[PDB]
Amino acid sequence: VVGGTEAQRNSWPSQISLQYRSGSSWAHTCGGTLIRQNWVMTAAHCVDRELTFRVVVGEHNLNQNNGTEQYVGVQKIVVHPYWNTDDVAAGYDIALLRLAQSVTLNSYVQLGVLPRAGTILANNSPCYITGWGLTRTNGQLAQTLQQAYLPTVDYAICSSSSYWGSTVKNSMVCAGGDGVRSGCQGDSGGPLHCLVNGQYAVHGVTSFVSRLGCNVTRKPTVFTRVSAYISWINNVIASN
Ligand SMILES: CC(C)c1ccc(NC(=O)[C@@H]2CCCN2C(=O)[C@H](CCCC[NH3+])NC(=O)C(F)(F)F)cc1
Ligand SMILES: [Ca+2]
Repeated sequence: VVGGTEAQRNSWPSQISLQYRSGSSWAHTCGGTLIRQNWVMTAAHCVDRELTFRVVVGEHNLNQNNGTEQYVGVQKIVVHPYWNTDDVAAGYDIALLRLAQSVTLNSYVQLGVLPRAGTILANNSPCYITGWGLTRTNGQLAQTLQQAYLPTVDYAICSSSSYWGSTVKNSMVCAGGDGVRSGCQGDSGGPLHCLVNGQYAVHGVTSFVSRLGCNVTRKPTVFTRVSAYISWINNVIASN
């Protein structure tokens, strides 16, 4: 997250860190959202490489013991049937990970609230992006979970020429674009939390930024619109 601030430990309890095994250690690659005790939602581009993955829930500082972490293996990956690695701009950047065990819920580990199917946010709706990604374009990962206020930019403005044009589809949410705050590499797969009827719900899965940089004026961070995939999510949970 570029232009963020450090989050409190208990503010975003559905946030997970998706890590892969690197030698004898584990490295953070992507965010995700816990949606059932044994299911995580993330971006399909995060699991394109056939690596050994684990999920950490109750995480706050990547590099030091918080006393709240639970570490569980990924047992099954289900990416959307229409995902194409060679075209993230086509959409369908979403995958569901079945965990090897059920995690225990407590004040650090809670399920993410999903929107109702078809829900579209009005322009400039208040949302927060959270993650441990790069704090600058071509920078380094955050040690502690970061958050930034990222108001939505509706489809009509975001698909205009001055912004993303044709690259953004209606199956996506755009948020930010002020040149200061944005998602950045390592935030992918994580939540865009938006306040709807007094409740924060996860309306976006972070998908991409400009190849020119993370915080680029009129290139908002783009998210998979979760409310476009509610039937698919439920059909995968109910059969696996
Ligand atoms: C035009 C469309 C196909 C397109 C639009 C933007 C990009 N973005 C990029 O190439 C930038 C710089 C490196 C990582 N990156 C990205 O945007 C990658 C996901 C893209 C996967 C591409 N196969 N995601 C992120 O960095 C983020 F911010 F979500 F955490 C790539 C392609
Ligand atoms: Ca830790």
